[PDB]
Amino acid sequence: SGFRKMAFPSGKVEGCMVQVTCGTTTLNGLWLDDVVYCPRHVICTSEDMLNPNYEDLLIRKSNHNFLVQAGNVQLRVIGHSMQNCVLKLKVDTANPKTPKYKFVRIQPGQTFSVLACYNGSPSGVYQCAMRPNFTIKGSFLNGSCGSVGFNIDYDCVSFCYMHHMELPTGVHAGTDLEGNFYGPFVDRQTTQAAGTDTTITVNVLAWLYAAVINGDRWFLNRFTTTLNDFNLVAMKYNYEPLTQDHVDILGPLSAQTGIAVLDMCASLKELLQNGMNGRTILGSALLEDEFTPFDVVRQCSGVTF
Amino acid sequence: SGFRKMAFPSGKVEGCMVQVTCGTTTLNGLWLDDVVYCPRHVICTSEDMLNPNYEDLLIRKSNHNFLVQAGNVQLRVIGHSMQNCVLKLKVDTANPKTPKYKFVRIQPGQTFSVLACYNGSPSGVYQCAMRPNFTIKGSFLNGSCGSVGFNIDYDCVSFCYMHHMELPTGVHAGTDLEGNFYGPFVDRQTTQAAGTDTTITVNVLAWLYAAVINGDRWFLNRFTTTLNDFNLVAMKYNYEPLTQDHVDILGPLSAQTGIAVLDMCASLKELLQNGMNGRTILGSALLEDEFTPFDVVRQCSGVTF
Ligand SMILES: *[C@@](O)(c1nc2ccccc2s1)[C@H](C[C@@H]1CCNC1=O)NC(=O)[C@H](CC(C)C)NC(=O)c1cc2c(OC)cccc2[nH]1
Ligand SMILES: *[C@@](O)(c1nc2ccccc2s1)[C@H](C[C@@H]1CCNC1=O)NC(=O)[C@H](CC(C)C)NC(=O)c1cc2c(OC)cccc2[nH]1
Repeated sequence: SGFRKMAFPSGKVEGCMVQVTCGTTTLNGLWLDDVVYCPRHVICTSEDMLNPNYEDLLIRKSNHNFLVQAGNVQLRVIGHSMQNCVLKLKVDTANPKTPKYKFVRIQPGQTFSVLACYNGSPSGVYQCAMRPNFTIKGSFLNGSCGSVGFNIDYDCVSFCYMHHMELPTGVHAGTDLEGNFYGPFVDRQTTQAAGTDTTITVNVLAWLYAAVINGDRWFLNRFTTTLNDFNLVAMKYNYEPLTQDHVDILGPLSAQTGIAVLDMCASLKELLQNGMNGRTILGSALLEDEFTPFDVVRQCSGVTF
Repeated sequence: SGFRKMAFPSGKVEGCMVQVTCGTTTLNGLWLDDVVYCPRHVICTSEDMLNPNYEDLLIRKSNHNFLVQAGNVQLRVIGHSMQNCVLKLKVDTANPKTPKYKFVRIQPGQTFSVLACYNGSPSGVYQCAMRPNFTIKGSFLNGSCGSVGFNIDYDCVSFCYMHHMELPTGVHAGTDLEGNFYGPFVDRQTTQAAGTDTTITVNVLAWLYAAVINGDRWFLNRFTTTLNDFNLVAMKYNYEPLTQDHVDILGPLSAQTGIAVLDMCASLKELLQNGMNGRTILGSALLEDEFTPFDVVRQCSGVTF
């Protein structure tokens, strides 16, 4: 027992990280098979950054302008192209450590692990959720671009995220591995605003189930509610509306624990209206929304890779 | 910017995890060079577990009774011995993935990463602190024994923890890699109580520095205090006494931010006496004590491995 914010083991992704240098800009890339993926603004200089013409910068580049290093070793670049906000560099050597992988685009509310890297080297790993406003609450400094987010299913790495920018509020934005941004952001050196964020209701409920499983059960109350009545309260506290699909995906946890989903919703309503009165749940004084239902089951049942 | 509970990249440790089976008991082991380390109570069955005579059980075992598997491959056991609560199995093949490593015994308040494993396979990675009462607040189920905790410094893995048991209150206890428990616990199937725990004051202060660096500054007050006056308050709120060494190690953060250590202490005092009034710091509604000063600097400055 116990309940922690747990990341996936990072080893399979660690062996894919490289450094990509153009002019004096260095960022991280992802070496899979004979292709290296990285943010396209590696091709930017300090004068190009406010409103770059990436088509114009790229046509002028040559293969030999891109310095790709995998640890101590230079890779030879034999072709290049741009896909949305990502550059693809073809190199003459397939990565021998390439895992089984796929590229996925995740939905808001879904979770993934980030391997923060600098200069093609790992710094650390942590779990994130895609916020409803399409940001992530990450930890990234200068040089972190091209760090990736991922899930693992047995032996298959699903890459979902590549890091591009920090917004004013100190939250983070990036792309999928086809180079399309999550949210309405663009890769230019300019100020952009994340929308108002909301709390991921279905994850909060999943985590209340985790709490019950772990013996934290003080917040279970004597009430039930309806989806509609709960939603009146969710709108008030900036929670995502609960949908039928959400009720549905909480079904397994509900059956495991014998606590009906709408009874847990009633317990959540009371927590929102009454606060926590200085108490804690799973060691937190806030209601946690960065565990999905899948995450709770995985952790509470000990799934491995 | 941003500040997250960050684990070390787990790749170098993932390559060392194996499965060790005796009779019907399977737990995890750590394969370094030509030795496999695992909890000694792999040699227990259900009759032996309440008060095992490990000397008698081990003298009666032979090399061939221990089944060691790395992936789908059996390793051949060519010797065995016991050191405190750890069994050491000599095998005929040195682990080709052995990283640079050492064994360290850490002090209360220090942090490390856990790679939770089942059946010799990794499940997930998370950061823990050694609590003042020598427990850890982990996430471990049946089968997790022999999972290890570690720090990384450049290319060197310092192993500090091997998992052995869960205590009544849902916290966790284990040994260093020489098989000596942290705390007064023993490896027998019996109820044992952790002492009352206390908050790791120097870590709370480090995290308040992290907050200031990341722009969270509302709690900075207009007061200073002394070590002795602060300690009067720490005793009251079950905080570890702050010592001169603690003040000392906060020096770099203090110089970076221009906020004197005792001024930060005075800010902490006010937070303890007044509470947070429903506000948050680095997205937490509690004062977080599982980041060391070292951790804050590493994360805020982008150190890599
Ligand atoms: C990433 O590491 C990159 N750095 C560079 C440097 C030169 C060329 C290309 C790149 S990509 C970097 C990651 C950031 C830094 C701090 N935390 C992070 O997560 N990303 C950027 O610096 C990014 C580059 C753009 C070309 C996309 N810009 C921003 O994150 C950014 C720019 C602004 C801004 O511009 C006027 C105003 C406010 C906020 C802001 N963030
Ligand atoms: C670990 O995976 C092991 N399992 C076995 C099974 C058979 C033989 C040896 C071992 S080691 C296991 C990890 C636990 C399970 C749940 N969460 C964990 O972290 N450790 C144990 O099960 C451990 C074995 C002892 C021989 C050291 N025992 C306990 O954790 C334990 C025993 C008691 C108890 O006994 C009467 C009362 C209360 C609490 C308790 N915990």
